Amino acid sequence: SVFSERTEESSAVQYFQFYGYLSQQQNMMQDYVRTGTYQRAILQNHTDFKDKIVLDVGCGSGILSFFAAQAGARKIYAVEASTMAQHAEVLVKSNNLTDRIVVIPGKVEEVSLPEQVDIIISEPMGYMLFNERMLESYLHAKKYLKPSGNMFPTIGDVHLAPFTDEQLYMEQFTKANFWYQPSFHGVDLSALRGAAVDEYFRQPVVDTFDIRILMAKSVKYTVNFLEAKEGDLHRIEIPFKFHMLHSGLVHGLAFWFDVAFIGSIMTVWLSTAPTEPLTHWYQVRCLFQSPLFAKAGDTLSGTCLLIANKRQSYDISIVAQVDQTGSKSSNLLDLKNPFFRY
Amino acid sequence: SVFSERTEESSAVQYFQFYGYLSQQQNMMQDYVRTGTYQRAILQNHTDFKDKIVLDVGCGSGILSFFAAQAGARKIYAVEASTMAQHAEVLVKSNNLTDRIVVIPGKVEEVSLPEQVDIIISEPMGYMLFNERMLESYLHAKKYLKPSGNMFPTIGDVHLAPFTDEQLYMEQFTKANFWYQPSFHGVDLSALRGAAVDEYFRQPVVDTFDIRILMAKSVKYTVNFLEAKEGDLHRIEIPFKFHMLHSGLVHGLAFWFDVAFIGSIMTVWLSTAPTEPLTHWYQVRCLFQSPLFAKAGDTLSGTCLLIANKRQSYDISIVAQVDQTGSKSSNLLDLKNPFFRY
Ligand SMILES: C[C@H](N)C(=O)NCc1cccc(N2NC(C(F)(F)F)=C/C2=C2\NN=C(c3cccc4[nH]ccc34)O2)c1
Ligand SMILES: C[C@H](N)C(=O)NCc1cccc(N2NC(C(F)(F)F)=C/C2=C2\NN=C(c3cccc4[nH]ccc34)O2)c1
Ligand SMILES: Nc1ncnc2c1ncn2[C@@H]1O[C@H](CSCC[C@H](N)C(=O)O)[C@@H](O)[C@H]1O
Ligand SMILES: Nc1ncnc2c1ncn2[C@@H]1O[C@H](CSCC[C@H](N)C(=O)O)[C@@H](O)[C@H]1O
Ligand SMILES: [Cl-]
Ligand SMILES: [Cl-]
Repeated sequence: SVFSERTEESSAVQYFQFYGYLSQQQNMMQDYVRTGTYQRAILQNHTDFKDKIVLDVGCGSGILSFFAAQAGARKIYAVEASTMAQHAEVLVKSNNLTDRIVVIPGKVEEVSLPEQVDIIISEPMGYMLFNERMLESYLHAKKYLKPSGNMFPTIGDVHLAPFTDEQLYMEQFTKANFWYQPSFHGVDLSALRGAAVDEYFRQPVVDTFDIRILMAKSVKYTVNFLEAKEGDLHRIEIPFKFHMLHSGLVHGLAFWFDVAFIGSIMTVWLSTAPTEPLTHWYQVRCLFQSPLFAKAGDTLSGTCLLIANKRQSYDISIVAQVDQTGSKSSNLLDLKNPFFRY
Repeated sequence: SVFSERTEESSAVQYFQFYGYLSQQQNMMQDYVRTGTYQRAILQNHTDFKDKIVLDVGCGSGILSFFAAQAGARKIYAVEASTMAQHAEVLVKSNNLTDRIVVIPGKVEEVSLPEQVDIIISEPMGYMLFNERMLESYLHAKKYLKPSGNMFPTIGDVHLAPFTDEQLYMEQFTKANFWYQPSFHGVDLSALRGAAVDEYFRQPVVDTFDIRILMAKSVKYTVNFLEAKEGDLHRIEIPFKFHMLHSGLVHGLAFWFDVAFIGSIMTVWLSTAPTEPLTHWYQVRCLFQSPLFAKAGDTLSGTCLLIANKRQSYDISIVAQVDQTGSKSSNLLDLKNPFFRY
């Protein structure tokens, strides 16, 4: 509904087909930091689950609902829109938990729950936190949340920071410059070079990297899942003013995210920062086609603007300038089509 | 509309969007054997192009049309359905060939040509030759071909041969056994192990391999583009009898393809065989659900049946038996969702 509204079928069909593969559920489950942190966040806040009713938004294999079960929940509604829902039902049976975990096929925007829930859990985070637009589904699900019900995760921080990394910049530039060739098999491609450069630099780069390449402390943008509304994520405007710690070419901004589970007994954090062990999300870098030259001490300022689209992703706009010189850089990146360098 | 009749809308949007990326055109152009052989086939049969009218079905960057121009063609209509058509137009301008190459946006099934052509050129071949179902477009284009006009390529051969590769087979289970564990964070996953096995076996494997895994001489299935009709590719039945040159466990069938340009001056071949240098098509392997033991001398017989679907691909059905023992196997595979092992 709300879902069909914001989503083209050519997208929502391809999307849920992807999460119908066991191997893709496996990719997430295998991420030990992710899965192990969720289990610990849930088991260590057992009072948040003991005898409670819970909703698992996008249960996939069902793994998070089993954690809720382990922690004493009385009833768990496990909503899943892809065919994976059937495999989850199989696991519920084979694990003898039919009396507590109830699989409900369909989009959380479109199904009905027999009752309101004390707590919603989900693992909706995408690359750069926001990709896939599933955070909106998670927020949407709050229509089933009892007053003063809890959200696991409770908040999310996106971090961005300027980086230098010229091996990357040049590896992407060299790819583009195939289209600079004046005589490919006798044919001059060079008029497209600009188009080429644009296309390659529109791809955010997903992989990890040494923290040494960061040139200033990260700026933080926070979403409070207890408080935000779906619509807060349609247009995300992240202003930044970095205070440069090193001089050098700025080749772009790197992004990563943390979420926190604020339970009654303790807060637990899941981080995908480059200072932390690798997760299946790696990190994300948006390159500038034309890097900015900065001296330690300069401030680099501008805006990262994320505009949600109907492909369950975002068009990313990044404008940055070195205040001291007036050197500007503007970029547009298409989060739907990442470059997996790893 | 012949095109839209046989194609799910979603599939076509994703399909043509893919070919709108310069980097994907580049993947084909960079394939030196592919591109180099096309140029040579065209330039060395220059009498087939000199002062002729040509149609380039799915011109992409336009590269093949420039080869027709280099060979003296008087007029070339370059048809292209993705947004790549715009970049091709830019190239035609920047190369000062607007008088000779005419880019026509749209599907070859849906556009109009001002005149009939002497020769159609195309590079429509997909994985396993037939993937993408673009050969039908190429055949469909013949409605513009003058009587006794030529097709470049003129014919295509698909080869299949039994292979033994014990590691590739067992790998399927090694992976699926991820699910065969009784307490994954406290959850017994084993009920899904079969599903995960079936999932991996439905994917054709794309990569190359050493020619020593092959256990018999290939069997050939030929399409004559001068003669075939679109409809001949809706249901492709390929019978096979292999005489086994080596004893061992057959784990599947390997596929590759060659096409021949039969020109007035000479016939030129493009081969993607494993005995030849690698191309961007690699080769394709379909595993048997369970291996079949054969002695050198025995015969392995059966049918590979390719059934086109509305996702611009095929459902692959393979049945095989060793005649001497009556041992038999079958597999069903989705050619639309290949596993890229390389
Ligand atoms: C929302 C959910 N909580 C979540 O974690 N979202 C992201 C997500 C979901 C499912 C799988 C993965 N992946 N993990 C890995 C591995 F190899 F590193 F293990 C690769 C991978 C791909 N492969 N292909 C993709 C991919 C490509 C393009 C757009 C995409 N949108 C979502 C995944 C994805 O990820 C990532
Ligand atoms: C029709 C045309 N003549 C033709 O050659 N068709 C096949 C084709 C067309 C365009 C690009 C490619 N590719 N080349 C490479 C490289 F890295 F090895 F260079 C990868 C690749 C992918 N990447 N992803 C795919 C892919 C995946 C799943 C379904 C698909 N259907 C078509 C391509 C494709 O190919 C292959
Ligand atoms: N609107 C929506 N309704 C229901 N499920 C959705 C949804 N959007 C995404 N999903 C599902 O949510 C899952 C995201 S990945 C998380 C899977 C699992 N909970 C785990 O933590 O391992 C996928 O299974 C996906 O198909
Ligand atoms: N029905 C159809 N009508 C027109 N173009 C089509 C088509 N089906 C596929 N194509 C186009 O055909 C191309 C196949 S790849 C070949 C591109 C270029 N001729 C080369 O040889 O490098 C793609 O650009 C694709 O979008
Ligand atoms: Cl996807
Ligand atoms: Cl595609």
